Order: sequence, then C-alpha cells, then structure tokens
Amino acid sequence: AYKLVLIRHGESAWNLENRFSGWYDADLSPAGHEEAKRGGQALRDAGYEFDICFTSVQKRAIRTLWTVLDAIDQMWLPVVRTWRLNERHYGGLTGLNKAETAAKHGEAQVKIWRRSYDVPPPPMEPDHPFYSNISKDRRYADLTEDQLPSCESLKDTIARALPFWNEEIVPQIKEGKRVLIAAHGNSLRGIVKHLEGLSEEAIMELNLPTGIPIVYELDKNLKPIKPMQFLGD
Amino acid sequence: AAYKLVLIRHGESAWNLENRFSGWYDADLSPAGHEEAKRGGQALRDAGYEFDICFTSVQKRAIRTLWTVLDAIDQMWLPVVRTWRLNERHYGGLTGLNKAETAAKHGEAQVKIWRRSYDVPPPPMEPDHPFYSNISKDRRYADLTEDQLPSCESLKDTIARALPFWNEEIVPQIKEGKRVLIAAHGNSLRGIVKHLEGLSEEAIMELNLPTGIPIVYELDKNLKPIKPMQFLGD
Ligand SMILES: O=C1c2ccccc2C(=O)c2c1cc(NS(=O)(=O)c1ccc(Cl)cc1)c(O)c2O
Ligand SMILES: [Cl-]
Repeated sequence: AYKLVLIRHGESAWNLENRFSGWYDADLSPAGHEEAKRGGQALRDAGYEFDICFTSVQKRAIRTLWTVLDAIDQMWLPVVRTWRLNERHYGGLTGLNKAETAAKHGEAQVKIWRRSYDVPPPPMEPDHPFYSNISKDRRYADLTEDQLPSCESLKDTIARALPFWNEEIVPQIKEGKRVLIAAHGNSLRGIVKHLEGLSEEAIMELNLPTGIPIVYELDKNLKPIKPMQFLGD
Repeated sequence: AAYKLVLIRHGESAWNLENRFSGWYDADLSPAGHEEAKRGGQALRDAGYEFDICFTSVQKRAIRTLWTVLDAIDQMWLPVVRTWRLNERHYGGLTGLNKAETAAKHGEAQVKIWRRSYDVPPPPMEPDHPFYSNISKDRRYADLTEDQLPSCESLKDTIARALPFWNEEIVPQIKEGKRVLIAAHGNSLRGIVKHLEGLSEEAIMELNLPTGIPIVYELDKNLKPIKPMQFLGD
C-alpha cells in the first residue's frame, strides 16, 4: 500500500506555459508560485510526510518543490534533480504563441503535431533565440549527443523519463520510502501512462491539473489500487 | 590554484535576534537574515561564481540560505546534499534559553567557562527539556545510531562529527574537480576551517564567521589554502 504524490507546477512567467516553454528555463509567475503554496498547504493540512523528492533541472518545477517543502516543514528531505523529468522539448516552436505557430507552419501541420504521439516538432535551429541558451546550458554538459534533444515527440519525452522512474524512483518506493515528484505536464504523463497502462490516445487526452497534489495508492506490484486522488477543497 | 571552495554561514535566524540558544532547534531565517543571504548570492553572481555541487545541514536556516544563494546565482538546478553532520553545535540544556535565563540559572562564571572551553560541553538536554521531543524525536534523525544523536556537544564533539563528512563525502568531490558550495553553521564551518588551516584550539574559538557572507578558499591539490580566506561582498 505504497503512497505516491505527484505535483505539476503552475503558471510560468510571460505566459510561457501557453508558448511551448519546453526546455526554456522559465520561472514561476507570482500566480504559479501561489498555486504551489496552496498545494503545499493542502499536503500539510492532510499531514503528509515524505522521505525523498524528485524533480527536474528546471527552476519552475524546482521552485514548486521548494514551496511545497517549505509549506509542509520538510525542507530537510533529500532532493534529487534530473533532466529526465524535464518538460517536453518543443524544438523550434519553443517560445511561440498559438498565432505565431499557426502563421509560421500552417494550420494543417499544427493540427498534425497536436494530435500525434510520435511526430516531433521541427528542431530548434541556430537562429532560434533560445538555441545557445538551452543547447549549451552547463546543466546538460554531461549529456551525450544522442541524449540532448533538439526536439521531442511525446513518445520521445516519455521514453527518456521512464528509465529514471524504473532505475531511481521505483527502488525507493519498494523500500517503503514515501516519494514526492514535482515535475511537468509531459514528464508526469509518462509516469501516469506507465502506472495505469494507458494507451497513446488516452495519455494525449490526459491533462493533469497544476498546483494540486496528485495521490496514488500502489499495491506490492506498483499497480494503482484506485484512481488518482486530488487534495484540497 | 588547483581548486576553489566557497563556504557560507546561514543568515541571521529568528532566534539569533532573541539571543536564544538554537543549536539543533530548527529556527528559520529572520527577514534580515534572508536579505543577508540574498546579498551573499548577489556577490557570488557579480563575481561569476559557478558550482557543481552543494552541501548543507538539515536545518532550515542553512537550507534556506543555500536556496536563496542558488536563486541569486541562477543555479537552482545543482545537486544538493543535506547532512545532520553539518548541523550547528548541539547546545544541550541551554537550547531555547536566552542570555539572561542562562546567567540566571548557571551564573556568569560557569557561562564564561563554557564560552571559552574547547572540550567542555554544556549540560545535557534531558527528557523534561521543553525542546527534547522537538529535537530528539524528530524523524530527520531517525537513522542516527544511539551514540550519534547528541544530548549536548562541546565544540570538540561538533568538529568531531563534522570532519568525517568533510573527509568522506566532500574531499573526494573537490579532488574530482567539482566546485563545492557549503552552506552551513558557524561551528560546523569552524571544524572545516580548523582542518584546512590547521588552526589551534584557541585560534578556532576566536574565529567569528559572520552570518550570510560568502567565504572563498583557493586550495592546492592537497587542499591546502594558498592564501587567507577572502570575504565576498560590497
Ligand atoms: O553563553 C555562551 C556560550 C555558552 C556555552 C557554550 C558556548 C557559548 C558561547 O560561545 C557564547 C556564549 C555567550 C556569548 N555572549 S551572550 O551575549 O551571552 C549570548 C548568549 C546566547 C546567545 Cl544565543 C547569543 C549570545 C557569546 O558571544 C558566545 O560565543
Ligand atoms: Cl534542494
């Protein structure tokens, strides 16, 4: 009867969550920060305790985790960060709003990318304003040329998140360690897809709420014994 | 030089203000303490410091100081390792008492002696102490053996349990070329400084490390400083 909690960060600065923020290291907006505080407050009111926390290397998820740990008085917990829990890399679309994306690539192609599980957007090229900012960021300096994405389909995102789940998170859960994961929509999709054994179509329709603790009760085989629960009013 | 090490004592706590002995009590930063840590971080940012790994205690005044620094230098993504071994000295029965209550109960003479002694501990925190359960039964210490969980510490005891972490967990990282940041407490950092500079018991007790100011060491490959520590800031 292992217990697992996931939280998806809230709003990021400059409307970036509506602009394919992806691997660009946008901070939380004050509103996104307040959401995290409400979620942490919900975990406290419910008396939740953790033994270890996992997050991405992106500050919007990390600050979400910090806000939560602060709210529940568990700032002393071990924290593990990994690029593998990063948001999906949206390639050349990173930073563009809906109108700019449509104008640049056309409604037909945008619809195809939106509904596809395995078609990536175009690569982020050297002329992209974020190209050097992301690709040469020191935090990814140890990644092999294979590992560092120029773009990702949802399938690619899920493919690189799962090995971390299996090799680092699973063992902790099986040891009775109470895990908290603070990450992004698409990396959490990968975990939820594997947990509940959803299909590609189903995972693409799943939209995890932000700033709300997501609770899983898992059996001995790390299979959910009930549907995901949310904490709050 | 071969290596660079940065140390920082946590910013002023809410109890530093009230002049109460915190020790292992988990007092938070005061608003001023938070501003100190932020200034420290800005100094590190202005000088272009980059780190590869951070160490801190399990006390929030040090952790929050580290968080504030990492935020200021845009390195929130760094791996962070927390250990009770970098905790502040455990002040035993003095925990929670202020200056007046301490002199009232123990006399100025005894206080003088504790103050100037390297190896004499204050009285033990016993079960009837009002902070006994709050500290002694905190689950963050659940994995400590019976003899690791102190009821009180001399400065010698503190340094004695800090240095093993330094030698076993931090030294190898430094020699691996990792640029280390340690955000901790006056007395746990004293142990590190004493070992780096091979200082005498009296010299280390005269060393006052200021809250929230980054301290830089330039080290040779054997981790010997090539010059005096430098304070970073305005
Ligand atoms: O009583 C102690 C003391 C007691 C036992 C071990 C170490 C110390 C110690 O190191 C110390 C003390 C007092 C003061 N000055 S004091 O204004 O009386 C004081 C008191 C308590 C606190 Cl929290 C702060 C200041 C100092 O400057 C010290 O370095
Ligand atoms: Cl952290």
